[PDB]
Amino acid sequence: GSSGSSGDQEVRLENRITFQLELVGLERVVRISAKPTKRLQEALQPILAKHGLSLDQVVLHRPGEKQPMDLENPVSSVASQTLVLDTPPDAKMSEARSSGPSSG
Repeated sequence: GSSGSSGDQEVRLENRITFQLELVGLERVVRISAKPTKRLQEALQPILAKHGLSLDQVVLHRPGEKQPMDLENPVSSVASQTLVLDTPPDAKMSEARSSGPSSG
């Protein structure tokens, strides 16, 4: 047992930033590295094109939000906490394969 946690600080940093992504659909935390200046869409561009995804396919939005975050924003603003990825309800061309059906 025994658990804990630590805090973080926010100071100016002119260098490539990185962040984690929540694979809701999947089950694992991924990391994304890219320049801060760049946007969330331009930084994911080489990620979506490298993941067979798209900017109009995936959806970025922190854990416990109301609306999907704007990629237009610089990753420099998404380099602290872990984000969440809401993949589309359909994917064929992609790495790995682990999904199940559902009903109600």
